[PDB]
Amino acid sequence: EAPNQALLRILKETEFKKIKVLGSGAFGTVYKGLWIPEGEKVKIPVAIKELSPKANKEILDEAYVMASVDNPHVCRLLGICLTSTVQLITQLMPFGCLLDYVREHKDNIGSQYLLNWCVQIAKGMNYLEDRRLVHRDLAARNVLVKTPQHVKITDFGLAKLLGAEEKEYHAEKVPIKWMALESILHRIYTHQSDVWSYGVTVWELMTFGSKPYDGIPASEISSILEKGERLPQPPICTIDVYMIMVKCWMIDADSRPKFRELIIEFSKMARDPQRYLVIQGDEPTDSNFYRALMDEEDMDDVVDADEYLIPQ
Ligand SMILES: *CCC(=O)Nc1cc(Nc2ncc(C(=O)OC(C)C)c(-c3cn(C)c4ccccc34)n2)c(OC)cc1N(C)CCN(C)C
Repeated sequence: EAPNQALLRILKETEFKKIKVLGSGAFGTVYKGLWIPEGEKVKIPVAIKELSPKANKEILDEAYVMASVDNPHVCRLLGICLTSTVQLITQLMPFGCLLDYVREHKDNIGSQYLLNWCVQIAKGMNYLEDRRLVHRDLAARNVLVKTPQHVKITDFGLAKLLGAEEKEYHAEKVPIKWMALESILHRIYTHQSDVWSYGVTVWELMTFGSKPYDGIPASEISSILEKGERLPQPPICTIDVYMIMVKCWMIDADSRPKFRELIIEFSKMARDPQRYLVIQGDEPTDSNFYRALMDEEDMDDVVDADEYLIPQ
């Protein structure tokens, strides 16, 4: 489409420090860290990722994808550090992923927060659809929590930018339980295939972190969805909400709702949240807070990445 004039920033290894490991899985290792631009008098909480020539190619692909997106509900890239293994510096989300958050605070999450998260996730995905970007890994684990009122979409290791005349992406290890049926059978990925993963993501939030298709091997899932079986209706979900999930899981990809329409539907429900989610008993940004998770004492000059918009 248009020329991608995004600026790729290079960060010095001495400007930032690692603090603790947040996760060490197949992707690599994600660190909690602090970035201090030299001479800026600013401390920025960051997340650092590192995955050989093949490792440097994949993370530079992720840096290329993240540098092309800038949206309040999409994690922003801060830059890369050119070590032997090039590292990915992103904005740190202090409260973690939404999957662990709904499990830890299951008895304290109201209907207003669940519906608000659905609106924000759809806003981020609709922006990615505007950017011709297919995420291919939309899940509750990849929706991180900046604040309980603000979430962002993350993990672009599988994200693929589309050509202007490219309607679908043809793939050649994936999360089977979140993929659309056409993605499992024909390796076809589309913005409508992300709507399917969006439906599973909402199902994770409404079940407060239940594993979809729990106890079922991923090999048998292709035959389950093909027979017409879907995820069950969560107990707190009214039919208004569960109908939206079923629409995201329809066989016809074009029949599924668009992220633009999902923003509207969940926004209407957010006006009257107790009418669409039935939860019993439906009724923190400080300098001290950052001192704990960053394990630092002097946090007067802390600035979140959303408030740091600095050309180098
Ligand atoms: C769902 C598990 C999880 O997210 N764990 C987690 C995450 C975070 N916050 C955070 N912030 C930024 C990033 C990130 O974008 O990393 C870039 C790619 C460098 C991440 C993150 C992204 N991926 C792919 C991860 C994998 C494993 C771990 C983190 C990431 N995450 C925090 O903030 C403190 C904590 C946290 N866990 C450890 C919290 C444990 N809960 C049980 C409370």
